[PDB]
Amino acid sequence: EEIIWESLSVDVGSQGNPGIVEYKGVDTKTGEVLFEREPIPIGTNNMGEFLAIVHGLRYLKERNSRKPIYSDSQTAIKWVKDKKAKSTLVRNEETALIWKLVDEAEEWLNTHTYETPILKWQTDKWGEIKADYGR
RNA sequence: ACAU
DNA sequence: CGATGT
Ligand SMILES: [Cl-]
Ligand SMILES: [Cl-]
Ligand SMILES: [Cl-]
Ligand SMILES: [Mg+2]
Ligand SMILES: [Mg+2]
Ligand SMILES: [Rb+]
Ligand SMILES: [Rb+]
Ligand SMILES: [Rb+]
Ligand SMILES: [Rb+]
Ligand SMILES: [Rb+]
Repeated sequence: EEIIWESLSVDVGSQGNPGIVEYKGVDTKTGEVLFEREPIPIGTNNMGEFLAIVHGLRYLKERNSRKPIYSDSQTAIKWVKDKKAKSTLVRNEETALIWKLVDEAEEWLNTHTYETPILKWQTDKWGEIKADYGR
């Protein structure tokens, strides 16, 4: 209903899907960029959205922050809830990097705890998430 | 259909 | 137009 401005927002950016994947996290209130992942040569939009949330979890945990995370990705929110990224992307030599990061993110979720609420950014009511790439 |  | 997902 109301934006929780005291929060972290994350988003993926890509060149192609599958294609070059990156992601970032911003302070919802100000747009300040808090983290950015170096581009990964081949991945999917949803793998990037998933990695972005998990990185946000790890970022806030390290800083003892109880802020929620906003994502616009129905898929990635569910994957994080399940601790399982159900991606269709073929596992081969050229997707090995994205799949390593996805596998490592699942592994982190399965060995750590957090109470961070992971919230759906309501794009239809609020406009584009503040972490959007503008592509 | 909804979310990207 | 195409692709990723529930
Ligand atoms: Cl990552
Ligand atoms: Cl909350
Ligand atoms: Cl959701
Ligand atoms: Mg997004
Ligand atoms: Mg976006
Ligand atoms: Rb901590
Ligand atoms: Rb967008
Ligand atoms: Rb965009
Ligand atoms: Rb969106
Ligand atoms: Rb579809």
